Amino acid sequence: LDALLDLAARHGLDLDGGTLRTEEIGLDFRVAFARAHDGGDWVLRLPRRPDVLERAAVEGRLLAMLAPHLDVAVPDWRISTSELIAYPLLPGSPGLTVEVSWHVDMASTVYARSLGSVVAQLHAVDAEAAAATGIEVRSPAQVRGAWRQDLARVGAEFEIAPALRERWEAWLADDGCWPGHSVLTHGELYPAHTLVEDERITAVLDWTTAAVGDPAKDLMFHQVSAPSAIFEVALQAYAEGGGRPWPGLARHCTEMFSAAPLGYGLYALATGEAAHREAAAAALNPPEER
Ligand SMILES: [Cl-]
Repeated sequence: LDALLDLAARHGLDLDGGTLRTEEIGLDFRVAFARAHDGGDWVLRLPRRPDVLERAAVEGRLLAMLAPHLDVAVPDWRISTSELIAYPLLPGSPGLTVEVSWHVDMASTVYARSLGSVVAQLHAVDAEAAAATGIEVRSPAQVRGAWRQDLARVGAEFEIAPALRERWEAWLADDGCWPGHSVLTHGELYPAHTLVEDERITAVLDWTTAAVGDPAKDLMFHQVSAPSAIFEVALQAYAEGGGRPWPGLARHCTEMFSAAPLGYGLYALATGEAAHREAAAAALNPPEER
């Protein structure tokens, strides 16, 4: 426990012991919240394994370019080592906690107007400069072919219900759903990474999943959660800020969300734990309703 403060002190950040709090449940990083002697709030990301350092390396280079381009705050890494990532605690409360406690209702026009503005600014940023950070880059042809390749990989290792496959086969063949341009995307945009103050976004956490690809990636969860008119509030703010949404985008987000079992299937293959393919096989092949 006190080794954390020696670890923090070794990197020139003397924190108060009594104010230190742990958030141990995290997979990649064990997260700690602290107050310094100066009064500043600090977030400690302690890498659990060496595997997490590569995406943390790409993230730091992506955050260094990103801060000037967004109105909302983004983690300002001031310490990035093999032992600790430390940035000042960003303002705002999360829109989501995990039991399951929400802090912003998805039917809020204020949050929808905020999301569409943040996403539009993120997507407006030059992709070639974003690519130099080392993130994944996929053209509009490659984002669509990726799902084609993902379906083949999962369908080769898991039995898949025809009701689900046929829906995704129909989703992959419908030209109207698919984007014609690629942008810089957050990759996992949902309220748990959206810090809010009076239902307005003030900072965006966690950019490990950032990549150049489908613009609908960062709008999907809102499309799936919010009422139809509320999602067009976000789309209106998205368009007025430079976003270029296509008519079949809302359907595309719903179809993409129904393909989450494909994501669980790819995860269980890289992970290998039998419980993680227990749930993937159950998602890709649901039993009979009784
Ligand atoms: Cl180092």
